[PDB]
Amino acid sequence: SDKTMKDIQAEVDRYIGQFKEGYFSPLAMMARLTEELGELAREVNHRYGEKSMEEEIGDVLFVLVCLANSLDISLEEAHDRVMHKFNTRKEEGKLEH
Amino acid sequence: MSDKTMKDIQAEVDRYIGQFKEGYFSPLAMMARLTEELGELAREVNHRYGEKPKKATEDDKSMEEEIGDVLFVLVCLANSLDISLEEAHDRVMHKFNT
Amino acid sequence: MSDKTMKDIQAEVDRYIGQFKEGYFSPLAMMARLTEELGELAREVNHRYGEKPKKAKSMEEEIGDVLFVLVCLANSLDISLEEAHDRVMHKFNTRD
Amino acid sequence: SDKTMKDIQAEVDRYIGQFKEGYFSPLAMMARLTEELGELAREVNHRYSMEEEIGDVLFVLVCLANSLDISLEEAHDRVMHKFNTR
Ligand code: NA
Ligand code: NA
Ligand code: NA
Ligand code: NA
Repeated sequence: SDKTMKDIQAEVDRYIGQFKEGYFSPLAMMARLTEELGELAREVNHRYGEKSMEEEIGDVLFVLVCLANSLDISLEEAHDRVMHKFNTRKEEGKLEH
Repeated sequence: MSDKTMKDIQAEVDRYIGQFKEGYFSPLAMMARLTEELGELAREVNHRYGEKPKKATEDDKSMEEEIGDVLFVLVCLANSLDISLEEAHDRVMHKFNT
Repeated sequence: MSDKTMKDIQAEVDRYIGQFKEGYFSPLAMMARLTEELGELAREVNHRYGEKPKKAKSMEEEIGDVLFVLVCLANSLDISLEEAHDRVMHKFNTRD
Repeated sequence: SDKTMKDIQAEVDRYIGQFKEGYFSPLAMMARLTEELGELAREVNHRYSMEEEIGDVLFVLVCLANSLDISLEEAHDRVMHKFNTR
């Protein structure tokens, strides 16, 4: 009933893989993150500094999953890591938006 | 038998934050918190696949911890606003390959 | 001889701000505003020099938006951007 | 001796000019900013040298401009003009 983190990754990989262009390179992917993080940063100041929030959040989560798959990293396993610690043209852009 | 669900990850975080009297951060504080960990993630990739000098240290789990931190903070910002990441995910996967 | 100094760019801005008379933004609100323009700049860079074209803007302007907000924060916190600079340039050159 | 924006840019150009690598390509430069933005963000959270963490973001920002022949002065004027005109 509730998606396994590993599946959200799979889903996002199905999508990107359909363009037969692979994922954005790490540095490009970073720009993507800063980008969406800037749009999310706008809405948060909009609503708390004077279903948009949900979408501006998903947008970052998307990029974050992309970057994860792009480096063959399990977002789940990465989450466990962090938790453990606390307890102790060349542009194929036709591919995303 | 079974792996971790996105809902459980959000819940896990909330049970963790819930044992602190302070609780969650405000949206604007949480935001600065997020761009902080992003910068570290950025610093790392610039070293591993970027143009800063290649580390001496052999391949580790640095990239995962640096990504796990952004994911953490993002989850924190999501719980604090009663937002379901699983559901937010379906959004993009809808407006995209509609 | 008439090139705009740094000390007066902050000055020209402080003057523009003292019009609205509602003060500069709070450091955290200001920070949010900064990352907003930065990712806006990121959007262009990824378009003109990256691998992701933009939808729906001069490169020069996007940098200016960031320089503006950067200055605003610097001013609100009574900071000399010029001094800040030389401090930085000193770390790079001093102590070998 | 009081510094003009161009001068500052030039001074920075001379530093980067000392080494072979030169300026980082735009996407690498973009990540430098994001890196120094995180650190500045940390201080502003922790408090609300601020002069140091702000100087860093200003340094990288200048580098990017130098590597793309952008005059920060002209940039600052276009952005100022926008605020004025309407
Ligand atoms: Na967005
Ligand atoms: Na990090
Ligand atoms: Na901008
Ligand atoms: Na910094």
